[PDB]
Amino acid sequence: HKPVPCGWERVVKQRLSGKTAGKFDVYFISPQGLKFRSKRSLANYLLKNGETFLKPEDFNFTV
Amino acid sequence: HKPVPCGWERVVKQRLSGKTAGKFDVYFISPQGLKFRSKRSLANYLLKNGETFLKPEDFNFTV
DNA sequence: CATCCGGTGA
DNA sequence: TCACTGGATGT
Ligand SMILES: [Zn+2]
Ligand SMILES: [Zn+2]
Ligand SMILES: [Zn+2]
Repeated sequence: HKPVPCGWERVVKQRLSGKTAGKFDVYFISPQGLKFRSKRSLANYLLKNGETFLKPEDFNFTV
Repeated sequence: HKPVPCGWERVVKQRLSGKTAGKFDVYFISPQGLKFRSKRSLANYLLKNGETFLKPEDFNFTV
């Protein structure tokens, strides 16, 4: 059970078409509206920016 | 030097990143372009299709 | 399978 | 950061 960082938005989406219909994908939206499809891309974002407070583990990409 | 079945392609690949980096995997490509990363999956493919001629043992996944 | 991101095209 | 999916990759 894991809370979502202030200003951020967590989106649970379901795939509609393709061989992968029904599959789920989680992604996050920053307070600035940048969208992250993975914990790695988000983590790289935290590094580029020198975020000290937020940790990659604060973001829950599982459903 | 176990031979590779006609029309099939055998690929020996090395892992570039992560924890088991530098390890080799083998996979096969059918004459139709389906890729099999494991022996079990290829064998299950031979069954679902009733392949009588090819045997799982014709496919060498070791490196 | 969990996790990822490049390909694709509206 | 285009939204959404295919299928590569290492666990
Ligand atoms: Zn808050
Ligand atoms: Zn020989
Ligand atoms: Zn031949």
